Amino acid sequence: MVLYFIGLGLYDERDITVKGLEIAKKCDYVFAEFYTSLMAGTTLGRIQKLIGKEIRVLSREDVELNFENIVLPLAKENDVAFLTPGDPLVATTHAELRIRAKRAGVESYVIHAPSIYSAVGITGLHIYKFGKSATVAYPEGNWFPTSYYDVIKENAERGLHTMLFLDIKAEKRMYMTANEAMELLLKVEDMKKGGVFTDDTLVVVLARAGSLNPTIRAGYVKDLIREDFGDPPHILIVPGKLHIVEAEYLVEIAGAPREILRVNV
Amino acid sequence: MVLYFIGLGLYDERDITVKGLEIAKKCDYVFAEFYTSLMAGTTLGRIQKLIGKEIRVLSREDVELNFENIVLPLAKENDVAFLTPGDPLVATTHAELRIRAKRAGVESYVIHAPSIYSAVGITGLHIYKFGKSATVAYPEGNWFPTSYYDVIKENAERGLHTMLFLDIKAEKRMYMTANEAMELLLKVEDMKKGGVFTDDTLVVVLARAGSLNPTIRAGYVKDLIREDFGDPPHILIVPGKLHIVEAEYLVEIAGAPREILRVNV
Ligand SMILES: Nc1ncnc2c1ncn2[C@@H]1O[C@H](CSCC[C@H](N)C(=O)O)[C@@H](O)[C@H]1O
Ligand code: NA
Repeated sequence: MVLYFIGLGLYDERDITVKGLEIAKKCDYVFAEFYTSLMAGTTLGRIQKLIGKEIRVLSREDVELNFENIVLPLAKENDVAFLTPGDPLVATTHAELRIRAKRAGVESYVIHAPSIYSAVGITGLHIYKFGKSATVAYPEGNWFPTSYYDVIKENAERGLHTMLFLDIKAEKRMYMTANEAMELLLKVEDMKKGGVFTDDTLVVVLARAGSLNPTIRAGYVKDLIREDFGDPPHILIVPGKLHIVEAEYLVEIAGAPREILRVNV
Repeated sequence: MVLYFIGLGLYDERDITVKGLEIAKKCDYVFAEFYTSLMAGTTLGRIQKLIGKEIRVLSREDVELNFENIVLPLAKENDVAFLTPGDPLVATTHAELRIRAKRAGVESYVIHAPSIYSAVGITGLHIYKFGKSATVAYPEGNWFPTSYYDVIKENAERGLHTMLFLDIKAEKRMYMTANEAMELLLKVEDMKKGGVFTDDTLVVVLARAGSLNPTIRAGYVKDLIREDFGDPPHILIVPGKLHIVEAEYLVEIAGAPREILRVNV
């Protein structure tokens, strides 16, 4: 009679919370999805060993189209868990799943875990200064989407930071690197010419948040566009004007050039 | 000879991640602060029991003025942990403490935990749609903070949601309720008269996120301003333009007036 939405956290199998783990262990059935994102520092087998439960993986279709036929029926007479990377209900379409549960007469509870939305705080950028967020998608065929560029423009104009999710092909295990994101934005800039993203724009790259050894790099596009930030996934952030304390952190912790202490403050 | 910034999470001692617990258990010294937020479902005793260590609680003054004299010295010959509610770097100035650690020649690591910043996902409002955030601070003497009003205005003009962290006076054991925040906002509206926050404004209240039964309520200020949302902590949210599915969730899960289902595109 109960469905638990449990977050797996940021990077590896130890990023789930104590509460999430213990609840998952008490559930009769455990489902999970890895299409919104993947857990780069672990594997399905490792997650299964930790929880001590067989984990049934669901595709995007399984969830978006058949959540009520796959998961909810079992939640009617059993305790069921639905695992997702990060914090549950962060992914745009997930909240609606709770409405589906309600409609099926199924109780649902949310067990939180770390999300990249809050983990980006490790970049030293103040959380309150983040504006609307967006996702950088690849142009394809006769389609060249550029809304993420406008998001950066509107946030920066108001002195706000912009966190950018990069394209991911979960099934194909293909990720867009920060380097690729930068090249794309420069391309959009050449077309838009709004002076939003150029070789002189200061950016921050965050890779493997959650790991004990994440990669946090800050610098101008001209110098970072060909740098190696390691394995994906990568998060690209275009900061708005910096508070001196944010700049100092980027210099001391993210290897930013001293230059930002005068140029971007 | 290392320092760990470990978040304890949203509500109780089990909101810590497995990673954080296992690391906290093996630290020689454990410090913590409980002035940046409130963990309404646990006690220092329960936290110490879980980690199996005596915890030295520090005041805002101990940290802000003496972190380098109290904590860092021990981090040179021992493994030390600094625990905080929620995520250690979210809506705190703790990130700067990493600079102090570095300058003191002490390596530091950050272990994230669920944060209220991402926990807002449980309100059904798309997290990417949140704009600049703000804090509603208690007026003091002749000083009456009002900047948070302009933040709501700026975001609303852009159709973005506004998350409002609420004030806290740990030493006085005072935690601002959503009701108090609404009263303060109405007073600011009277002064500025920008039509930003009135009795007809739709707001969402999230209380005690992290608990199994948090209070999630949506409605007009006139109807919620005197409603009991249970014990603190609380956060107040002023949504911007709603997507149909956001309104549906607010009605089905947050008990919002069915009339908001009819969005004015
Ligand atoms: N469980 C919870 N439920 C509702 N609001 C919460 C909350 N935890 C924190 N807050 C809100 O955030 C304020 C503290 S700001 C510090 C936030 C913390 N670092 C984190 O990561 O969550 C509180 O005064 C309150 O308004
Ligand atoms: Na945000």
